[PDB]
Amino acid sequence: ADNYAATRYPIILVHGLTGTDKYAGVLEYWYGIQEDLQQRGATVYVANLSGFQSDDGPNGRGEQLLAYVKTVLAATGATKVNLVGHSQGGLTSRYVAAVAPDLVASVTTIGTPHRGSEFADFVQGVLAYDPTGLSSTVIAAFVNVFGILTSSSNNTNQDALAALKTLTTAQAATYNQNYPSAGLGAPGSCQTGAPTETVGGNTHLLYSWAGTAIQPTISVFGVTGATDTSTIPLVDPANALDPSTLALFGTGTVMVNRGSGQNDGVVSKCSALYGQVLSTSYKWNHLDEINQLLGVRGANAEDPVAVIRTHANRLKLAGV
Ligand SMILES: [Ca+2]
Repeated sequence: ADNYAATRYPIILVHGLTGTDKYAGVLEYWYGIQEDLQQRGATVYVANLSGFQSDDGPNGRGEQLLAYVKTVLAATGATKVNLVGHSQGGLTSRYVAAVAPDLVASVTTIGTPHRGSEFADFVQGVLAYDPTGLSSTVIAAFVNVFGILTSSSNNTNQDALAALKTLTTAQAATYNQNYPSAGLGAPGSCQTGAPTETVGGNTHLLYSWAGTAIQPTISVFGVTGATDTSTIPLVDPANALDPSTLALFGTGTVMVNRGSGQNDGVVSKCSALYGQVLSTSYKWNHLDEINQLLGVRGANAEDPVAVIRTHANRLKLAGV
C-alpha cells in the first residue's frame, strides 16, 4: 500500500455494452482493477449503468452517469472526477464531460468506438434482411431480458436496439456532430485531435489507448485473413481457458473483411483515437483491455492491470 495511484480527484470506472458493476452481482466487469487501484491509494468508484441503451437522451446512459457523478461528489466532498471508460463507456464519459464541464478533470477512453464499429454495421445489416422484421423484435426481447438478469440491480431500463444503433458508424458520426470535442480529429482521417480541451474556463486532460491484437494478413479476391497477435500460434492456453479469445478472433475477421484494418475484435485502431493517444500497440483483444475473462490473456499480451495502475500515477503527476 502506498500513494502511487492517489489522484487528487476520485476515479470513476465506466463500463461499456452489456456491462454493469458486477455481472449477476458476482463477476466484476473491471476484473481485479478496483482492488489493485485502492491498494495503491486511489479512491475508485465503479458506475452501474444500463448495459443496453444509447448514451444521449432522457434515460440514456449519459444522464445516468451524470447523476452518479453528482452522488460521488456529494459523498466524497470532491469537486471533480476523473472518468475512465471502456468501450461504449468512453462515449458516455464524453457526454458528461460535455454537459457538465466543471465536474470533470479528465477523460480516458480504452478501446472506445469514437467512430463506431464495423461489426455493429454488420449485425444491423443482417437484421434488416428479414422482410417481416420479426427478427429484430424477438432478438431485442431476448437481449433486453438478458440485460435485466445480468444487471447487478436488475435494471429494467434496457433497449438492445437503441444500443446497437448507437454503435454503428453512421450514428457515431452524428453523435460526434452533436457532442464535439477538441480531442477528435477530422471525420475519416484516422488521426487524433488535441491533448486537452478548455470547455469554458474548465480544462480537461484527454487520453486514450487501444488494443490491436487482430491484424489483417494475406488475401484473395475479396477475402482477407487475420492473425491474433496476442497469442502464441494455436497452442496458447488462452485459446482454451478463455472462450472470448477465439470469439474475438472470429469477430475480428469479419471486421477486417469490412475494411476496418487493425482491431481488437470489435473496435478498429482508427475508431479508438482520442486526445493524447498513449498507445495503439497493445496486443489485446476487446476483453483483454479489462483483464477478462477472469484475468486470462494470450502470452504476448501486456498486463492491463499494470497499464491502468501506471495511468492513475500519470494522472497524479499531471495534477488531477
Ligand atoms: Ca482475455
